[PDB]
Amino acid sequence: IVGGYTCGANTVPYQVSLNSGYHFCGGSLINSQWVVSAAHCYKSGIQVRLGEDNINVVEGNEQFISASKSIVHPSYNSNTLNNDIMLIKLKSAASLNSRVASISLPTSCASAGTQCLISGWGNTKSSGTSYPDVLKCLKAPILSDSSCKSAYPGQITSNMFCAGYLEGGKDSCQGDSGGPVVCSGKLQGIVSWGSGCAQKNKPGVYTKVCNYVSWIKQTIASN
Ligand SMILES: N=C(N)c1ccc(/C=N/OCC(=O)O)cc1
Ligand SMILES: [Ca+2]
Repeated sequence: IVGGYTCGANTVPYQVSLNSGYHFCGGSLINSQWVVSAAHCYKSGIQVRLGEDNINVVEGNEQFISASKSIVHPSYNSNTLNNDIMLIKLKSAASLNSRVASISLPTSCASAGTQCLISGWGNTKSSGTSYPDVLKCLKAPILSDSSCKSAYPGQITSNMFCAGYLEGGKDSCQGDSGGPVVCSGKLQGIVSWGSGCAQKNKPGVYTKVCNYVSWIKQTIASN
């Protein structure tokens, strides 16, 4: 997260870190045994880390649970990043409490102008590299589809939306991939892509979760 703020320990209780020996992506806990992340985050050997603040220090509220299975969206295209969504099942159910909590799926899509909270342990610089150890937060509005399409001609599908600031300086970034965009207590987006980070006229692009609610529910119900 570039140009954001320190969230505060366990203030984003649905935020997970995906760990394969090191943090490589964020995700969102949607019930006691399932996480939503980005398909581009796919790999084998995932351990889901819940209740994290400092990802380099055991602080006392963590739950570390290995994934039993990952399910990449059947229509995910890694070239275009269309359908950039994946579900990860935990080998055992997380213990839910105020610091480890699921986030609701949307009942309807959110509109341009809606303020959302985007979070992750990704790069905090728009040029060069600095990875924070504690969770970073950004409040950002959803942008109009017209401004999103104008920023990225030929690249925005119906399964994507832009959020952030066309002036630049405030954005998600590498390492935030797969993490949440939450608006009015609903998971509306997944950190997916963007040209660099926090660049002028290159806002963040997010997977449009409201399009996937049926797939998520039916997948969970049978797996
Ligand atoms: N909002 C952005 N500008 C943005 C967000 C996410 C990315 C993801 N890159 O993938 C590499 C990784 O995280 O492992 C790029 C740009
Ligand atoms: Ca920790």
